[PDB]
Amino acid sequence: KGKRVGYWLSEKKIKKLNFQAFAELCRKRGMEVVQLNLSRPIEEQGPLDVIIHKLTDVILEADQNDSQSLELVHRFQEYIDAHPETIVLDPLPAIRTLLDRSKSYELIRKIEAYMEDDRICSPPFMELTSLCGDDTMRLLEKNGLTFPFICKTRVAHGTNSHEMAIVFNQEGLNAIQPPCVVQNFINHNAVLYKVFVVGESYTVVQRPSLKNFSAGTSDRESIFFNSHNVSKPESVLTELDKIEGVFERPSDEVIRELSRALRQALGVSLFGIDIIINNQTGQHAVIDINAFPGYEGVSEFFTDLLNHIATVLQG
Repeated sequence: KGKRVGYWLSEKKIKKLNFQAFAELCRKRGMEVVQLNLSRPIEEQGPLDVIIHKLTDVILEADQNDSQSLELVHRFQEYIDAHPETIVLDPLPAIRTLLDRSKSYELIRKIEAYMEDDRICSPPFMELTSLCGDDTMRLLEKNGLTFPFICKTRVAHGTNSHEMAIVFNQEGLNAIQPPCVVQNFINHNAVLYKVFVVGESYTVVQRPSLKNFSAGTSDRESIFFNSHNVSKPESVLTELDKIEGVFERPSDEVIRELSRALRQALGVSLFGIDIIINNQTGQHAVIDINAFPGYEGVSEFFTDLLNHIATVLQG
């Protein structure tokens, strides 16, 4: 009781999360919950014990030299600075890394090489700004990529944030849309583990996923898909032909500690990780990472989130 929560979320995000029902829940626990108007001064709307937000679009527009958004981001960052006792779910530098796939994957790569756990090794990736003619694949190869590989948007947010294409041969290269991030497709017996993290708690949801494909080049057209759509509990795309190689459940110890290093490196708390078991190596691989996802499905979300807010206020 008497705790004030300020939030800022787009109409669309509010709707996906059923966030107003969540706000009212908080109110019944004695909290005050206010929708922050970032165009007015934030003191006037204070004091604030917690701010929960997803300011991604504003962050993107500010980088694009948008006057409005630049001002919004400044006033918000300034208020945060002036009030280090306000808990921000989640810090602005965390959003900025997670919105950009070449940054987030580089983070994962450094975290893995930090963790010194042989149980975890994610696929090679690169930022491919442009095709370099007939020799494009020699560029990918220089960077440890070959067919089949999976090009994704650099920005992990927006309309086409999860629109993707898997490419199997030279003739299929016309499917790439640069600039983009390319990442080797790793066979994993068509099972994805979606990990939804809400602070210290996490839920591992097993989901469908793309099937196994032969190594190197295949004589087959590039496949356009949406990663969110494919992996709904929800194609011939996701029907495993046969089990090959390593086919095991993921380790809760690897998932915990991955979650923890992420939260520590970034001060992030609301995010999801997509994990597969590489069927060659048996290692866990992070194939994507999403700031503040829809938590679509997900059992006990409101509880976990209320628990998380109470926990950080406890610190």
